[PDB]
Order: sequence, then structure tokens, then C-alpha cells
Amino acid sequence: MLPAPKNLVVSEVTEDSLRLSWDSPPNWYDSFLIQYQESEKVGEAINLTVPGSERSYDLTGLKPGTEYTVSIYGVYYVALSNPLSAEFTTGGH
Amino acid sequence: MLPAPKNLVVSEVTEDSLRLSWDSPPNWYDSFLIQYQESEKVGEAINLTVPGSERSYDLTGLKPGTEYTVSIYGVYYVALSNPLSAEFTTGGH
Repeated sequence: MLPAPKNLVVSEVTEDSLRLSWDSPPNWYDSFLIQYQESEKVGEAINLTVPGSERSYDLTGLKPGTEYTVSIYGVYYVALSNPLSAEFTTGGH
Repeated sequence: MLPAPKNLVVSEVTEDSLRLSWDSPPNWYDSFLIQYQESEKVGEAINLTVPGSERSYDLTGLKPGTEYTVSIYGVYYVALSNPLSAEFTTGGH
């Protein structure tokens, strides 16, 4: 089976930014999908993806004094094309 | 064998930022994985996803004069786990 993740805790709250933090097993995931909308009546829901190598995001650009329905998933990859791999070099020396 | 994005190039080139571009068949993938790490450290890759509708992406926060290794994958089957619901109400009125 594939685990749902655990322990979704917001950490510092303003009018426009939470900081959703969470718990999951290292490596066993690649990315993290975050769906959120107003618990109220909010047109569309918003999705955000973040490297599995992290356990916390700064959800920003939120309306003050509003209820928000958060969800969070872990993402593992079955069907991937093969890689297209290439080297590049930034400016400077 | 699902088909690989081809023609990886970089456009706007700074000491902190690079613009990736590639060609991939439409109606194939609704997500792309973009892994990148310093060609110097073999160590730990960084896994960015992107909407399948795109064919270019900006690569921000980067060291000067540095050879990065990029790889792009077409994402087709995703095992996404069961939701982790939550209510949070912003500060303010």
C-alpha cells in the first residue's frame, strides 16, 4: 500500500500567509501536491507542487479572516518518459 | 516505450537564472518533471514538477560560473495518495 501523509500543522499565521508543515518518510516520495480552497464558496481549488525533499511550504497570497480547506498529497511516479539530460553553465567564471 | 521530450536548450542566461526549453508531443503528458543538480556534486538532485501545457521553465536561485545538470521527463501515470484534510482560518477580519 501507499501511505497518505501525516501531521499537517500550520506554524505562523498572518492575514496572507500560513506555513503548512508535515510528516513523511524520507526518499519514499518524489513530490508533494497541495490542494487548497476556501471552506466557504471559492470558484476553483488551487494546486501546488513541491519536491518530496521538503516537509513544509509558505502558502502565500491569502485573504484575511477566511476559512481555507487544505489538502496535501504525496506524489510517486509510475509512468515517466525517459530523461532528456543536458549540461548547461551559468554566467560568470 | 513512451516518447522522450527532445531538444533541450537554455535561453535567458544569468549567473542566478537559466531558461529551459524543449519539444514534446501535445496531448501526451499533463506534467513534466525537471530534475537538476550541480554537475559538480553527484549527491542530491532537486525535483521540480510543471504543468503539461508548458514547454519552457525558468530556473532560479543559482550559483555563478556553475555547470548544472538538468533532466526533463514526461509524466504520464501518477500514484497520488489519499488526501490529508485540514481547516485553517487566516489572521485578520
